[PDB]
Amino acid sequence: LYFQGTIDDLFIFKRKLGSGFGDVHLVEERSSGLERVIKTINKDRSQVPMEQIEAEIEVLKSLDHPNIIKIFEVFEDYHNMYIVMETCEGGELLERIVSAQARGKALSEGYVAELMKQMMNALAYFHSQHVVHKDLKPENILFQDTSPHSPIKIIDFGLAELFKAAGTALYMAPEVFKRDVTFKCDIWSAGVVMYFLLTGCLPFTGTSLEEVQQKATYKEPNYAVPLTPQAVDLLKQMLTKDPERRPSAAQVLHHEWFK
Amino acid sequence: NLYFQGTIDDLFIFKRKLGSGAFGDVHLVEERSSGLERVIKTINKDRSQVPMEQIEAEIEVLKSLDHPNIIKIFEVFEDYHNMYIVMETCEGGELLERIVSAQARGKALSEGYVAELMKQMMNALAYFHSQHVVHKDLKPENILFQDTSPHSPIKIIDFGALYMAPEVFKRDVTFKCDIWSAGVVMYFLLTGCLPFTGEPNYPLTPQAVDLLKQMLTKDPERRPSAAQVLHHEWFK
Amino acid sequence: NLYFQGTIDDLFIFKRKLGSGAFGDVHLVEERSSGLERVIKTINKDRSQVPMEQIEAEIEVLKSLDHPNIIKIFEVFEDYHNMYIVMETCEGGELLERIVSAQARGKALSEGYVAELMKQMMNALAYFHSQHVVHKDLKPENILFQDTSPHSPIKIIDFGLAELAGTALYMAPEVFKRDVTFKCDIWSAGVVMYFLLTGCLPFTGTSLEEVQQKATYKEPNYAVRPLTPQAVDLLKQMLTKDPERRPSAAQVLHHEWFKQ
Amino acid sequence: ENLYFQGTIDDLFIFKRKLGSGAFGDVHLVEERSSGLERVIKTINKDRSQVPMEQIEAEIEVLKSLDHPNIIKIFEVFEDYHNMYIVMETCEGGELLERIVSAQARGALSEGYVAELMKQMMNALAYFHSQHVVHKDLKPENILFQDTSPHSPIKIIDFGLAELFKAAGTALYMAPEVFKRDVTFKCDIWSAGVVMYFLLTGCLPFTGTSLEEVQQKATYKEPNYAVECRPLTPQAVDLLKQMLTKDPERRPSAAQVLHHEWFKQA
Amino acid sequence: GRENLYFQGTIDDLFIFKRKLGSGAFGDVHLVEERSSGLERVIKTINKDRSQVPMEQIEAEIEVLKSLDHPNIIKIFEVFEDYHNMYIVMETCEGGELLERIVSAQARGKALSEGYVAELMKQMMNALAYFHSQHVVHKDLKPENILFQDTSPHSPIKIIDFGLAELFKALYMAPEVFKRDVTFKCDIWSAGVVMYFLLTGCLPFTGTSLEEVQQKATYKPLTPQAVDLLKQMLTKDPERRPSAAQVLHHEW
Amino acid sequence: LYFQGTIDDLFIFKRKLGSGAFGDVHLVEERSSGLERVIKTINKDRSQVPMEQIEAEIEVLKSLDHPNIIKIFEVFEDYHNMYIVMETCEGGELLERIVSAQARGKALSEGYVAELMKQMMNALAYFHSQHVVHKDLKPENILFQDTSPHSPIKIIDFGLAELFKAGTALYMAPEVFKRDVTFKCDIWSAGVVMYFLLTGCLPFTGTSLEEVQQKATYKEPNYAPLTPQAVDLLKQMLTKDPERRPSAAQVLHHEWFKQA
Ligand SMILES: Nc1ncnc2c1ncn2[C@@H]1O[C@@H](COP(=O)(O)OP(=O)(O)NP(=O)(O)O)[C@@H](O)[C@H]1O
Ligand SMILES: Nc1ncnc2c1ncn2[C@@H]1O[C@@H](COP(=O)(O)OP(=O)(O)NP(=O)(O)O)[C@@H](O)[C@H]1O
Ligand SMILES: Nc1ncnc2c1ncn2[C@@H]1O[C@@H](COP(=O)(O)OP(=O)(O)NP(=O)(O)O)[C@@H](O)[C@H]1O
Ligand SMILES: Nc1ncnc2c1ncn2[C@@H]1O[C@@H](COP(=O)(O)OP(=O)(O)NP(=O)(O)O)[C@@H](O)[C@H]1O
Ligand SMILES: Nc1ncnc2c1ncn2[C@@H]1O[C@@H](COP(=O)(O)OP(=O)(O)NP(=O)(O)O)[C@@H](O)[C@H]1O
Ligand SMILES: Nc1ncnc2c1ncn2[C@@H]1O[C@@H](COP(=O)(O)OP(=O)(O)NP(=O)(O)O)[C@@H](O)[C@H]1O
Ligand SMILES: [Ca+2]
Ligand SMILES: [Ca+2]
Ligand SMILES: [Ca+2]
Ligand SMILES: [Mg+2]
Ligand SMILES: [Mg+2]
Ligand SMILES: [Mg+2]
Ligand SMILES: [Mg+2]
Ligand SMILES: [Mg+2]
Ligand SMILES: [Mg+2]
Repeated sequence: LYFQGTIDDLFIFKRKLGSGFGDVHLVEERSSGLERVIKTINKDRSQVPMEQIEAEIEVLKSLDHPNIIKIFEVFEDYHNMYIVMETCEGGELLERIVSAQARGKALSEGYVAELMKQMMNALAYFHSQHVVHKDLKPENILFQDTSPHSPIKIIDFGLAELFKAAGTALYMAPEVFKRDVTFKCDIWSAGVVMYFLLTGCLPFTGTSLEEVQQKATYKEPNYAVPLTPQAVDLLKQMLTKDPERRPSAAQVLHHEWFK
Repeated sequence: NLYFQGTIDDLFIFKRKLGSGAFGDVHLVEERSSGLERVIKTINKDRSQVPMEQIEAEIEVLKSLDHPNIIKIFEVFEDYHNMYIVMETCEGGELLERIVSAQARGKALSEGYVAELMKQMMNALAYFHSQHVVHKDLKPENILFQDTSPHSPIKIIDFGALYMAPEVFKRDVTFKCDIWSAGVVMYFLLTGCLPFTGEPNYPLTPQAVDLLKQMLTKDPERRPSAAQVLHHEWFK
Repeated sequence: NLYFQGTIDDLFIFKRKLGSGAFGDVHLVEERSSGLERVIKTINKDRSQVPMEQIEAEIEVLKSLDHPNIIKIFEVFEDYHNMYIVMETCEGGELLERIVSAQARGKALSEGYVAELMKQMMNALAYFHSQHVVHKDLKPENILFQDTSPHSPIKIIDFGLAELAGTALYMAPEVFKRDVTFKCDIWSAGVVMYFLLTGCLPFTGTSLEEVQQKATYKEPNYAVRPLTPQAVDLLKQMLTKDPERRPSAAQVLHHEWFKQ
Repeated sequence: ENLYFQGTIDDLFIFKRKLGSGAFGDVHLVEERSSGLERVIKTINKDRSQVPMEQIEAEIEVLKSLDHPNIIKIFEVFEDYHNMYIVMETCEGGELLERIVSAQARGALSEGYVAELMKQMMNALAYFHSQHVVHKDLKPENILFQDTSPHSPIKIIDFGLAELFKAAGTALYMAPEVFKRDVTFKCDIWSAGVVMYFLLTGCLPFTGTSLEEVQQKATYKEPNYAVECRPLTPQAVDLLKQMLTKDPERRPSAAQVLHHEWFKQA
Repeated sequence: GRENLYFQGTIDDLFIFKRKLGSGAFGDVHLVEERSSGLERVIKTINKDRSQVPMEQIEAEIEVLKSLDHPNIIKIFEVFEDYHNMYIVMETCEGGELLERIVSAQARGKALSEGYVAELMKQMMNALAYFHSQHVVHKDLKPENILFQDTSPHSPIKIIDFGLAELFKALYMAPEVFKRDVTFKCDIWSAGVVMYFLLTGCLPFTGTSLEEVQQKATYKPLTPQAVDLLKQMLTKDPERRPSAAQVLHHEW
Repeated sequence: LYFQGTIDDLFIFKRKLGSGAFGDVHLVEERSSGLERVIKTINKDRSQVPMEQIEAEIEVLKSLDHPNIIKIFEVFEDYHNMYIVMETCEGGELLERIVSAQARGKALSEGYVAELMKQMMNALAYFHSQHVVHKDLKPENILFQDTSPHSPIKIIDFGLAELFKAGTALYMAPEVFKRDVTFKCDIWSAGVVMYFLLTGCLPFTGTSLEEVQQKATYKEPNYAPLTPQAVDLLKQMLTKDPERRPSAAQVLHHEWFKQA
């Protein structure tokens, strides 16, 4: 199906939200006047054939879940692809964590449990659809609105391996460093988010990429510097260095901590 | 040109067939993204007698028609077999149904009511003429009410023998052709019947019968433009 | 009082003339600030035959009429030339069309349906009579439907302003003698009711004199279109020649007819 | 685990206007005091119950579960001591009959237009038959338009409750076998057939001065096709004959009707 | 079953329970979606097995709370009830707790305007004057029990969480409350404590124990006329403490 | 054009948002529509110039139609006051975004500031072409439409101070002190805002008005983690000589907007 015109005739590109590989834009649809977000994928950097990319995006679009970002339409011209998505208005999960440490307080186990409930439900769903996110972190989790009880929405599903420092590895499972990419790395990254939400600290910090990865590979994270036992138990489960013994998304949901 | 990942059925839910023309269907549709109601005129490329370039350029200009009394064309899509014109929904519907209504109910339409409808029609005509477009096929069934309200605006649809000017039979199709057709519409709206059935028999006010003679003047060259028609005293 | 920096044109976009009376014209408008549709009654102050203070007073009372069956007036503006009454818009249209359409289809309006209309009408009357307003010109052309649904509520429009056949078919006998009281509205409503249920006006003639004298002395035909005895009773009550003995709107509402 | 609202229906709903008095109880235009969204409520008196109230709730729950663009949406059902209140969406169209009568006045509804209504109708029937529901009372007065647009979709209302609660118009649409108390999903096909006939001809296929006259005509008489179906295509008449087949066993299902050539023609 | 209106189905047929917002002393609080409208609501579940009083008094007390129709009180639409629970269905607030704006201010380093706190106190005192004329004592006025309707800087407030603790089973407690004297004046005291907190960023009677705060509350940069109102509202004897309508008439 | 009642007949005054030298600001509900608005009340008695000049400056402000300028719907007037009726912004002042960043010790990215500056300079280009000098640009006179991170900005509070009757001095161009007021002073103020947004500091601080003036007139700001191109634009926008200071349209063409 071809459209008579270009993206500019379909959308008013209002502002650049970011860039990677390709820009992210706040957008208005010309026909309905409805606000959207467009992620532009420059097909230039495609170091893998577009057939495996067209398919991988096709399945991300099929992801229908209240805590996964909604993609409406995917458009393509000669140079680049345009992923048209719903707009989130409540900012990144990172802002809620940063505002917590700045205000000199903590996030409740109850509030965090509820947030993890939405997150793991999303992970359970897209893992069923055989998707691995590969880049889960607070800046890739958005609030739909600005209310305290705003639901969560996972964005920026990882496609980087198909386009080829210290801060990047902070959420990376130890096995990923050996190029073993499995859905179980999502569980690890989710667990790091959880640790971060509950303590205000990251479990494996460092001045370099190597420090982070060696620390995450061999050291158990500090638990002392104020969590409940059932919270720690689930964390110790989600942060098991060995992917084989790390639980799936469905089994995390069945933990005592969500009670 | 821009490619979409999927088909016309991936963008639209086709609800009901409103009609079938000589070169395609007209459907009530729902846009899946927004849940918004549109109508799609499907054009069968098979029935094209002229290279696609000419038919494509003719449509793109129509898409550009932005006037409160012309149908809004939102977007146009294409596959191997069809073109798809996505337009706004009118809930009125046909102006014909207003004539047929008064026709059966005895009384005729107010001169003041018809004056307002002609004003909208001519304002629309003057606009698309300045954009270098001839409609070719104006008739009460190609004019829709936007809603079910008694005071609803009209919207001209279906841009392309009872409404045909004498010039058109000799292949002389020009911007004046629409004026004749509109003059025939105005006659039908005021009298209750068509002017040339099978020179016209005429009751109406003096200032009104003067306009019908002007608009339905048999020579295209002497026929007034829509812009000058709107300057007539019958509107005042 | 307040002044606006501009004109009614800076404030409203006049879309279409809906009609034209003796006092002025009626327009479908759009408010520039909201894009919201209104209808404006323009009143040419030239045609005032009474001091303009009394006209401002009546219109002010009309604006305060807040009821689900009386047209809502939002604001009144005025030029050196005109008064501008800013009203909500009905998608309607007139009640007359509902009657006319029934004659064409040959299908008489059910009492159950007319009961509901009369219930809304009489409620509106009970309310605006409560506020010392006499409409003076009730008839099917002056009652609009809010929307196009079979069950649309009604809105009474065009409260009378005679301070600046046809209407005569709905006129109370005592109005011809220049006795205007809230009772004349009850009469008009009765004529509406009769018209609704029978598809006929009760007092018909070829002259204004013929109509007036029939209204004053003739008893209407109650057997045309079979009416229930309770409907007939109420009609007779509402169409009683003597205003002093004609019931109030509040009283009409308590009739046994509105129980079926 | 019975749930109760603290108050009465009157605390929950303002009753604005009586729409009418149905075969089982009144119908009202209604406003929710909370929202305050418009609804219509059907009030059925439990006095009239012919079966245990537990069983009526079960059968009403099945009707509530019916989710289709051409089936009236029931939001909630409440009860007090005397009444059951069915809370449903408001249609603004209103009755299919009104459109038939208007065509009879103007001179009749075109085959193309009626083809689209029947599509929506039979789709709805295929759906609710698959949910094991028999309507039993299909007729133009029991089919509503959502709005007054020429192209408004329809909504089937007033599903029959005759076996739950204790007319002359319904007789005109009633299949031969239901007179003999054999009531299956095929009786809805007949009724839809009678509606189709009426939409296309402006005439009912079977008329009489008495109930018995109507019954026997429906049972044995072939409709006056030659006189009444003059403007109709042969494939339309073929489908009418199929839907108005006397023996229900040979009558087609809603699914099969939907495969008829008439729908594929125009 | 107390002659209430019967619903065909359960609370799950009416509502999608989306998110748990908190766990109270005798029930939960949920973010909820009404199935029929798709409208968002908040439900307070009350566990009936936790009551220490006949269920009639509970229903009657919630009844008048439901009758509270004011721009600065939380709107209750309906109350439902099964065998185990009551479900208080209320409107959704989206701006968070008043406590947030106080915690956020002291962290940034600045203090809130007199003008801002006055307008907020005006909305609050208007709400009290209203529900006092309806013979309701809140009993638990505090920054976490006052929400902003929306997230705008000029958002109105809604009072939530009217006290009900006594029917079941210190910083804002009036002195007479420690001695079982529960009166509408105690809301006035609480309101005064919130105001002091809004204007200073400190709680007027701060301690680390009940007996520590109870004794200090019993005997212990803001403009003069602001302190004048604070002193009136924080009068130890409820008899000499002004009403809500009286506080409104203050020059501040 | 005259309105029937008074200002309280068409607006409900909900909340007082602030107070100025020549009036107040209120959050308001419109009675007809129920729509939220903001009303700026101008006290007429506090005027220093003829009333006609104020009427006229306000008129052209209302003509300002731009996605990044506060929309004025209408202006009303009684004997005591003028009433500017505006759209509502929900996102708070821009100053709050800067104050919040200093509290988190973090810095507003150049990419975020570039977009913000793009919108602002676009608004400046527009209203400068309409012969309007704002005269009082600063982060408290820039509001966010909504509370979302990516909310557009709306400039409010176009200066009128010299038509009536230090911290505004912090954004005041050197030539404004010498009573030379042109569109160039807006560029300076826009530069000061950009400086504030990028560094978390104001370029010229003073314990008194005299210190701020002299610093702004003769002293260079401390430019030392900004990119060379940011410093280049700041230096240009903060050029002492207005003659050599770039226009808003010129500023839009700068390289800094291209890279971020
Ligand atoms: N659907 C959306 N709705 C609202 N905001 C969004 C949406 N998607 C992304 N954003 C925001 O826009 C983003 C801009 O930067 P970002 O998305 O990090 O760049 P990127 O293209 O992911 N490259 P990198 O930084 O290498 O990951 C973040 O600020 C998101 O919060
Ligand atoms: N934009 C629109 N909104 C609503 N209805 C429309 C629109 N465009 C067309 N229609 C309706 O759909 C049409 C059906 O097809 P159309 O061909 O236009 O009519 P027709 O009587 O079939 N004439 P033809 O097909 O040329 O013989 C008419 O019923 C119109 O009223
Ligand atoms: N609020 C309204 N909404 C929609 N239509 C309206 C409204 N008020 C009036 N109208 C219509 O406009 C009217 C035109 O005037 P009409 O009443 O026909 O002539 P008149 O009564 O003799 N004198 P006047 O109406 O005062 O000009 C009728 O068409 C009404 O149906
Ligand atoms: N969901 C709905 N929305 C709108 N209207 C409805 C709805 N359900 C029913 N109605 C209307 O209310 C019905 C009233 O039932 P009906 O059996 O006609 O009562 P009645 O007054 O006895 N009429 P009749 O039987 O002709 O004498 C019909 O008029 C429907 O058009
Ligand atoms: N109407 C409402 N809209 C939005 N949020 C609400 C509403 N009512 C309550 N909340 C939030 O839900 C609450 C969670 O429960 P909370 O009020 O903290 O405990 P509680 O149930 O009152 N008992 P306690 O723990 O003793 O305070 C707080 O987060 C409120 O901000
Ligand atoms: N259109 C608007 N929408 C939302 N808030 C607004 C709007 N206009 C002004 N405000 C707010 O109201 C203001 C309070 O008054 P303020 O703007 O300080 O008065 P002023 O006219 O600037 N006089 P001064 O501050 O003494 O120079 C600020 O808090 C703004 O954030
Ligand atoms: Ca689209
Ligand atoms: Ca207004
Ligand atoms: Ca409800
Ligand atoms: Mg990202
Ligand atoms: Mg056509
Ligand atoms: Mg009139
Ligand atoms: Mg029925
Ligand atoms: Mg609480
Ligand atoms: Mg200011």
